[PDB]
Amino acid sequence: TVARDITLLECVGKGRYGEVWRGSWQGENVAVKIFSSRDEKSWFRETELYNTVMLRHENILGFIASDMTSRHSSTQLWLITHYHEMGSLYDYLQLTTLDTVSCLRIVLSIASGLAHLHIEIFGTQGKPAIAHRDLKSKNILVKKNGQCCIADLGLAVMHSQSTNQLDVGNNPRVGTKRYMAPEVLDETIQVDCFDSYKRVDIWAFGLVLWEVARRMVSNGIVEDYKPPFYDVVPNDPSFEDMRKVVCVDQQRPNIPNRWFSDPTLTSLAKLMKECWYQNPSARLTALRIKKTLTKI
Ligand SMILES: COc1cc(-c2cc(-c3cccc(O)c3)cnc2N)cc(OC)c1OC
Repeated sequence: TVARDITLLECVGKGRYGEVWRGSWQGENVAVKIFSSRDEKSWFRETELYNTVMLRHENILGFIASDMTSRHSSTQLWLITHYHEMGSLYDYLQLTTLDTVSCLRIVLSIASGLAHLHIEIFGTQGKPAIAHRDLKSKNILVKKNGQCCIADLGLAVMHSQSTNQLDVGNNPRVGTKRYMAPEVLDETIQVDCFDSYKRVDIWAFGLVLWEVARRMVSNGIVEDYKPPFYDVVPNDPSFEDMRKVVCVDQQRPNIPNRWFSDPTLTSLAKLMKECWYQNPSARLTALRIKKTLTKI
């Protein structure tokens, strides 16, 4: 199997989930995620999705192999993907500003990726409908051509129309608190309905729009990279922190004055605002966001 053939070179990321490494396979960089024991369900889910569904798409992180292996005399669960050397959107936004073309490229490729996940495709070629549930700038990678791809199907949920069956998996993992929709933070989300999970994705994608737009230059100026809600919650905010700010105080990220004098940024501000209605039913769909971005 593929695990045995990889040389781990350096660690590019670490958290409670485990670790991601640059390794070489067949003379190429690959990304290897090594799961912690506390997160083996996310390995199982990603492996399930990539193996049982046809998931090749320019804007979805490309799967190579999933593997079990031994190291230091214990079992490690590995997920091997294409390696993107520009790193995550999160890192990238910190190291560079964007022009209009670069910004729209980033946001259109996210929306294309997400539309693709959300939409059930029929036949011998296709795929069930899929919601992500942990969309954020750290789970989006930047490719050399300026497009992005969506990463981490660990929390993914599926629906298929023949049977109308919802598969929510079996993962105790929760999404990133910073990016939880209101109906998640207030725990009134209807867990038996596929559409609810789509709407949590849209809420999160709104925030990512906001994060990107800040780094687009207009009138020679930019805002510094910041995470959503930077001004009102601490680092590593609690569930209650976010509940107070999003649900109780009803806060939403501020739109800089200067966006309103640029058309690309004005379109983006309206889009992201309609990802952020408290009432989930009111939010734009991925396909609507994609189509609009294709107009600009
Ligand atoms: C975010 O979730 C993941 C990301 C990557 C990944 C990361 C980098 C990278 C490199 C340098 C800096 C930096 O921030 C990221 C490049 N290519 C990649 N594919 C791989 C993953 O599974 C193997 C993964 O879990 C799904």
